[PDB]
Amino acid sequence: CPSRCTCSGDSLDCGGRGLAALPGDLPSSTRSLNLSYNKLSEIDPAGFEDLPNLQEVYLNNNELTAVPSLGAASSHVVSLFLQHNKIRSVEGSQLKAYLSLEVLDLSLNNITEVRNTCFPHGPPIKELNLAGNRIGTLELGAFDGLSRSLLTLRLSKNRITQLPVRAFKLPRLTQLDLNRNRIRLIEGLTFQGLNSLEVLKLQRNNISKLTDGAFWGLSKMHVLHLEYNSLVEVNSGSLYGLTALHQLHLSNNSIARIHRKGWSFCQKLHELVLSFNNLTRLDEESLAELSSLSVLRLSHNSISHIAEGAFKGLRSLRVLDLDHNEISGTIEDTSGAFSGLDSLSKLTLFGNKIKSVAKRAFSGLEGLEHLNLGGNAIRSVQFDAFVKMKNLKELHISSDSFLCDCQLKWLPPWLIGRMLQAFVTATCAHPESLKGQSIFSVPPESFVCDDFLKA
Ligand SMILES: *[C@@H]1O[C@H](CO)[C@@H](O[C@H]2O[C@H](CO)[C@@H](O)[C@H](O)[C@H]2NC(C)=O)[C@H](O)[C@H]1NC(C)=O
Ligand SMILES: *[C@@H]1O[C@H](CO)[C@@H](O)[C@H](O)[C@H]1NC(C)=O
Ligand SMILES: *[C@@H]1O[C@H](CO)[C@@H](O)[C@H](O)[C@H]1NC(C)=O
Ligand SMILES: *[C@@H]1O[C@H](CO)[C@@H](O)[C@H](O)[C@H]1NC(C)=O
Ligand SMILES: *[C@@H]1O[C@H](CO)[C@@H](O)[C@H](O)[C@H]1NC(C)=O
Ligand SMILES: [Cl-]
Repeated sequence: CPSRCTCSGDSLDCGGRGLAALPGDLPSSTRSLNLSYNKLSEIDPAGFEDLPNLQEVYLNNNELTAVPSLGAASSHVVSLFLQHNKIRSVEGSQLKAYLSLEVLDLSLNNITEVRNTCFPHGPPIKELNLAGNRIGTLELGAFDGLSRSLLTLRLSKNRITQLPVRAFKLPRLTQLDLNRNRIRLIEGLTFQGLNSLEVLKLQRNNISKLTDGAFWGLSKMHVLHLEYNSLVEVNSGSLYGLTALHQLHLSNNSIARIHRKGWSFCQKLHELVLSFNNLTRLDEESLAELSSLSVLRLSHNSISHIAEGAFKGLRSLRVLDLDHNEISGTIEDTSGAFSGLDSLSKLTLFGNKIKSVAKRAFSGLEGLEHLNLGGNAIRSVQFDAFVKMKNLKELHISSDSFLCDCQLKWLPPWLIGRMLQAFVTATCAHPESLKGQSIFSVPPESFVCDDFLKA
C-alpha cells in the first residue's frame, strides 16, 4: 500500500495528498481509486497494471487538460470522475478504450464544443455529465454514438443557443438536462428521437416562443420544466403530442393568458404550476379538459376575475392555490366561480383583496377540508357562509377590519362549535366601542346594528 495513500479494504484514498505525480505501487485488489484534489497535470498509463478490479476512479479537481488513458486498466473502469479539471476537448480516440465505462463526469471543465467524434461507438455510457462547461456548439448527432446505452445527459450551465429539428437520436434517454443555457426558441419536432424521455429540463433559458409541435415525439414524457423563461403565453400547438405529461412547470414566466385547446393534448396531467406569472383572469371552462388534474397552482399572479365555471371539468382537483392575487369581488359578490370543484380538499386565497364573504361564493365547494382566507382585510361574513362545507376542519382568518354588529354575531359561536377558532385571528375595527377587541372577547349581545323600525 502506497506511502502517503490510505488503504481501507479494496478502496485506495490518495485524495488531497498534494501530488503532481502518481504513487504506484498500486495493489492488485484496488477497486476504488481516489486521486481527487491533487495537482495532476497528466496521467502515466503504465502505472495501471495490474488492476483487474479497477472500477471506480476519481480524478476530479486536478489540472488535467485532456481525458486520460488508464492504460491496461481502462477497459474495466465503470465510473470515471473528471469534473473540475481544465479539459478543453473530448477525444474519441481516448474514450474508445473504455469498454465498461458507464458513468462519465466531465462537468466544470473548459469544453466549448462537442462534435460527433467526441463520443464514438465504444464506451457504453449510461450517464454523461457535461454541465458547467462553456459548450456553445453541438454538432448534429454529437451523442448518437452513445444511443444504445445513454439514459441520462446533463448539459446544464453551458452556452447552448439553439437546437435543430430532430436534434437527438437517443431513443433510450430518460432524462435530458438543458437548464441554464441560452435557448430562445424551440422548433417543431426538436425532440423527436427521444422516445423514452421522461424528464425534460429547459428552465432558466431565454425561451420566448414554443413552436407548434415543439415537444411532439415526447409521448412518454412525464415532467416538463420550463420555469424562468420568457413565455408571454403557452400556445395550444406547442403542447401537441404530450399525451403522458403529468407535471408542467411554467412558473416565473410572463404568461398573461391561457388557451383551452392545448389542454386536450395532455389530458393525463396531474400537476400544473402557473405561479409567478401575469394572469389577470380565469375564463369559463378554460381548464375543462384537464379532468385528471389533482394540483393547480396559480398564486402570485394578478388574477382579479374568475368566471363562473372557470374550474368546471376539474373533477379530480384536490388542491387549488390562488394565494397572493388580486381576488376580491369573486368572494364578495360572484356565485359559481368554484362549481365543478366538488372533490376539492384544500383551497387558499391568502393575501388577496377580500373585504367580505358571501354564502353564494362557495357554491361547489362541499368537500372542502381546508380553507385559507388569511391576509385579507375581511369586514364581514354572511350568516352561515360556510354552511355547505360540512367537512371543513381548517379555516384561516387574519383580519383587524371586522364590523362587529348584529351581522357578525353568529360567527364566534359557530367557529367554536366546529373547532375552527384555532386559526382565526379576528379583531374589531368598528364600532368604536369595540375597537381592537377580539371577536371572541366581545359579549354576545354587544353585537348590534341599528334597528330603526323597532324590529
Ligand atoms: C419564482 O421566482 C421567485 C423570485 O423571483 C422565487 O422567490 C423566492 O426565492 C427564494 C425561494 O423561496 C426565497 O427565499 C425568496 O424570499 C423568494 N423571493 C420572492 C421575491 O418571493 C420563487 O420561489 C420562484 N418560484 C418558482 C416556482 O420558480
Ligand atoms: C476523496 O478525497 C478527497 C480529498 O481529500 C476527500 O475530500 C473525499 O472525502 C474522498 N472521497 C472518497 C470517497 O474517498
Ligand atoms: C479555459 O479554456 C480556454 C480555451 O482556450 C483557455 O484559453 C483558458 O485559459 C481556460 N481556462 C483556464 C482557467 O485554464
Ligand atoms: C432574450 O431575448 C430577448 C429578445 O429581444 C432580448 O431581451 C435578449 O436577446 C435576451 N435577453 C436576455 C436577458 O437574455
Ligand atoms: C408581470 O407582473 C409583475 C408583478 O405581478 C410585474 O412586476 C411585471 O411588470 C409584469 N410584467 C408584464 C410584462 O406585464
Ligand atoms: Cl436550477
